Amino acid sequence: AQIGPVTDLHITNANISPDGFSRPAVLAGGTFPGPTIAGNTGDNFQITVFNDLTDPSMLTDTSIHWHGLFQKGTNWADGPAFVTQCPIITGQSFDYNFNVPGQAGTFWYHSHLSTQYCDGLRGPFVVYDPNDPNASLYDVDDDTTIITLADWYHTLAQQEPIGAAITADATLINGLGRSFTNTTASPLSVITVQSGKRYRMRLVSISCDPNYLFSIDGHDMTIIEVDGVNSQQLTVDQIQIFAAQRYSFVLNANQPVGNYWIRAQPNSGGQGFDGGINSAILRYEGATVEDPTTTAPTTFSNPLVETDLHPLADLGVPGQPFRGGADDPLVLNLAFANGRFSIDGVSFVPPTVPVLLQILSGAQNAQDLLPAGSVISLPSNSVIEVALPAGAAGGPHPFHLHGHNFAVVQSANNATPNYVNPIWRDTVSIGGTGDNVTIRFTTNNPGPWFLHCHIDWHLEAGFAIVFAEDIPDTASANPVPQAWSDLCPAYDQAHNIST
Ligand SMILES: *[C@@H]1O[C@H](CO)[C@@H](O[C@@H]2O[C@H](CO)[C@@H](O)[C@H](O)[C@H]2NC(C)=O)[C@H](O)[C@H]1NC(C)=O
Ligand SMILES: *[C@@H]1O[C@H](CO)[C@@H](O[C@@H]2O[C@H](CO)[C@@H](O)[C@H](O)[C@H]2NC(C)=O)[C@H](O)[C@H]1NC(C)=O
Ligand SMILES: [Cu+2]
Ligand SMILES: [Cu+2]
Ligand SMILES: [Cu+2]
Ligand SMILES: [Cu+2]
Ligand code: NA
Repeated sequence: AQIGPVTDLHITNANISPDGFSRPAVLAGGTFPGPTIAGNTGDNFQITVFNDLTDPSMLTDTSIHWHGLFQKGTNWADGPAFVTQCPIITGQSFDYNFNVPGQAGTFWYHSHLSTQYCDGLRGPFVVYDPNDPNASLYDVDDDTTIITLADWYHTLAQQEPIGAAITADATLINGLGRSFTNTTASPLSVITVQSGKRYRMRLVSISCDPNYLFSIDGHDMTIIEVDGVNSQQLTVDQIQIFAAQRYSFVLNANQPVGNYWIRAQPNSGGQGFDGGINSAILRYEGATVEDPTTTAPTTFSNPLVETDLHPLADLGVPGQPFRGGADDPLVLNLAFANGRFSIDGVSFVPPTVPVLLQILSGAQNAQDLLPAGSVISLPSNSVIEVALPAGAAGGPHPFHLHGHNFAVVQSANNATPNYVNPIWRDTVSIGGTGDNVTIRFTTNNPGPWFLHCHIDWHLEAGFAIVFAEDIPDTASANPVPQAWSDLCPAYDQAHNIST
């Protein structure tokens, strides 16, 4: 069952064995992935998060981010530790009370403390549209049509060296999959369809790092949503999905009744499908209960290319149709050396006082804010352009902006910008050497918004900056509840921190 929009959510430690290997984890709702949190567009969500964690090897504090939800007027509820709140301590709870006006689509939630979401605190978050403009394109859209793709590690996150190339031990599809080494024939996930029906498959990357080449043998996929943004229909036979991205696609159950492999090949870790790694099963009702015998093609003839995507609505692009054609045009210098990432020469290390609390306490320019050099102010009601030229080691880096979606004016592997009709999204691969992926948005959401690579190991190694959007209006726009004001005193007392 789905939970929400008003629900408790307990965060616990437990042993799990999603690939046959037992390890302890950090779980929401007792499962991996966590339960789907759902509601309708414009609903009030009140997710009261109970921190019941006791195992220090995965951290006993926590904080949860609602990925892709704008949090307008509720910056305090966004979740990134030391940007919008101090962590919740064990034995305490916290009500994330916010609204989702003007958004409908496929989202997710995850820990936003250190690399803790890798240890298991990740699940889907779906905002349905009762008047969806795509409703007539499918018959079925429910918890059974969500497909999660996850990397899974046998080593605990807090034992992963910072700045290292860290590699997973299994790909999990809907929570199940097989280990790359010492492979055992542990259970594979089954997605069941009825011959003749059309399904809205909601594909969610809950990855901490790899991108996946996702396909379904015998089937093609008609994209209708990208990171929450409705798209024109685009039919493909393969989707390369980067960490934290989401797609909805229509699956037409139009092939013979039978069993078909679902494939998710990561860019690192185990390559191929030997022993049923990187796999799940699409089963038609009435098929024999047995593994598929289907083949992938040698090459995919209609892969997703990001410039082929276009919004369903006439979203356009803000600003003027040339590089630098914005009120505030920025170019970030994105680098890596010696185990640490940097943006504009500064490696991100979380501050002691969350950025939002520094601003509410009266710090009002970005040079007054900590960490020094890690906060860039944005002016209000302005067109922002951010160029993100690639080249830093460990790519391709999927960059994500909190509080906003953005027009993808230039995509990976294509030097031509699009000032007319590019897709809007919230997490974008910045590509490869020489690329110049560029995003645009308008500043209508006061508060401090994190910008970072969504490979969680990279964020931990410093690949982040904070956009302090409309500092002067942050306090009036974002009134804070007493429980939020209580978080830093409680956290600092528990950890013997003076501030
Ligand atoms: C990416 O595009 C940005 C513009 O969006 C380029 O920025 C210019 O950089 C040159 C020096 O490299 C400066 O003289 C200009 O002031 C910048 N802004 C402009 C022209 O509008 C950046 O060079 C591009 N990077 C790559 C690798 O192609
Ligand atoms: C590279 O990106 C550009 C810009 O998004 C793509 O160019 C568009 O191509 C479409 C489809 O043919 C045309 O309708 C548009 O007029 C083009 N726009 C511009 C500004 O040129 C281009 O197709 C992409 N390249 C590849 C190989 O997909
Ligand atoms: Cu996220
Ligand atoms: Cu986010
Ligand atoms: Cu990265
Ligand atoms: Cu984030
Ligand atoms: Na425009």
